[PDB]
Amino acid sequence: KSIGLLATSSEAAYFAEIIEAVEKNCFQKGYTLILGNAWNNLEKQRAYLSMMAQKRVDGLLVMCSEYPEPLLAMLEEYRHIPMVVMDWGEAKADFTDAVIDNAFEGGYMAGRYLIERGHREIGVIPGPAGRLAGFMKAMEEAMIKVPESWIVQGDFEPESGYRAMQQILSQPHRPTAVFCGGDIMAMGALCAADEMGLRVPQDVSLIGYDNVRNARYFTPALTTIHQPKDSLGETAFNMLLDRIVNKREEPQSIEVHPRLIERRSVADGPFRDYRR
Amino acid sequence: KSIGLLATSSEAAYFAEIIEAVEKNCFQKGYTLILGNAWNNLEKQRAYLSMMAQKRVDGLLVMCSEYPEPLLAMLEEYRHIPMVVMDWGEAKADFTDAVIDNAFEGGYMAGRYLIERGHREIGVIPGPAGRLAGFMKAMEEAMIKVPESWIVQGDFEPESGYRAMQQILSQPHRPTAVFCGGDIMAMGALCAADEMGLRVPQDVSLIGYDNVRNARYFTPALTTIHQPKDSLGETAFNMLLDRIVNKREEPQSIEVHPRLIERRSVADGPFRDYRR
Ligand SMILES: [Mg+2]
Ligand SMILES: [Mg+2]
Repeated sequence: KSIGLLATSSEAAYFAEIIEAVEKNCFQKGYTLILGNAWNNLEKQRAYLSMMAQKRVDGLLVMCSEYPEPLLAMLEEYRHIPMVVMDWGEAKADFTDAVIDNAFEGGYMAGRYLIERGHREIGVIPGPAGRLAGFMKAMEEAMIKVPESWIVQGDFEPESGYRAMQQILSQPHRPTAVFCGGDIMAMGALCAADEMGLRVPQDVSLIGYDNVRNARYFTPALTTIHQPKDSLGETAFNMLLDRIVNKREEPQSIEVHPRLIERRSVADGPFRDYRR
Repeated sequence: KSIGLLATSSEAAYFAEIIEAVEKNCFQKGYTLILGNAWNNLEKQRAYLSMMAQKRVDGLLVMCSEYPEPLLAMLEEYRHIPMVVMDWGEAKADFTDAVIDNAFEGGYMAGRYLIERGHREIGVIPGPAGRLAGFMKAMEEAMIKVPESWIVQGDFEPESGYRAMQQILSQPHRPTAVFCGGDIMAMGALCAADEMGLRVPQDVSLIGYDNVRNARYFTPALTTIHQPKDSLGETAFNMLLDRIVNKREEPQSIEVHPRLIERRSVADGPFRDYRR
């Protein structure tokens, strides 16, 4: 009773929560976990692949940022060992299980809550895209220009959000609201504002994305887009099961929908002049 | 290379930060990790053991909170497999490696710092230790008495720190500083002080324990005790890599020392008056 788990990075703030879910379920079902953590290397990922085969694991489970031809090749050579390939976005007619998170709808929702709160001068601390694409469509649809000097890439880690917010806030003209593409990154943004002497949400409104466990325990309690992370691994982990037992060779798609969690990091903006 | 890890719980406060350092070191070398959480069932651990032997892991890391004779005996059968069996707890004359975290010392440094900064009416949010004990000695030694109404425990998680902080802060009379035995928990206390209109540390000073990865980016930047978890993880790993090749049958002692990290959550107390 063991299961392989070939990841792209346990420590990749994005994925991470998913793993914990795959994990806690295994222990919960007293299985053994055989953790492989690649990082995009045909051989390393290969290595990890054969080893789980030799340790005769009762199920596989892949989580990959990409799925290039080579990887895809290997993956087939090991079809005898039952699995679940979590493939985000691009539903390519292969044999991978499609994960549809509705990030595009996620970012949409965020950018829209801000327009509705009356903000028109907006900042964005983008991660390393669908979300973002979502946010620009509402900005576009509302005719809000976004100065390029108010768009600063983060990396999912607090120091990046800390450096990003300070860059944005530290300009003659600044926005009244900032869209943060990651709750963790948003924790580093709340800090910088505070250290600069800015009252959040009073001087700057902030909305993040994820709804990480601690997000409600931020100061202030963080308004964000709840992205079901630890629902995905439990499902993926169940698709693995049925697959090994019931012999479910026919694939499945895991799709979720985003939801806005209203809390306390967002205030009314100056454009409450237009409507009530 | 495959490495096996037997632990009571991967998700337990103390271990959590230790297991991730291990994991991080594994993937760095390219090793695979075989994870198992046994929880205290002689039988279940006795099952993970046989299987790991069966999967031919190159080495074993054992960390268990308690090692009853019977666990120790079964481990003795598997001594052909290189292992590091971490033992917190009173050093015994057996093959276990000793782990010495100097918690009582961290607790004391914490108390003392508070007392030095001028506070005398202190509150406490203990975890479900020896740190608490070392904390109380710095108290007892400065004649300070800490009332029961100002002691409320948590369980490592944020809501627990929130609820206890609210409880202590809602007292007709309140401490001027609080000792939180765990940063995560402190994350919650910090949010609680805020939602009650109290400013940290203008109105209340706060000190945590651990110095978790994000602490510096808490709001405000947290004053806490750095308790080394990553170093321990690193240390055990390397000891295991050593035994794998330099097959060493000599128990080792791992000692770490806590260190105070002065950030921005603690201010001068009323009784502060010894210098600048
Ligand atoms: Mg983990
Ligand atoms: Mg509506």
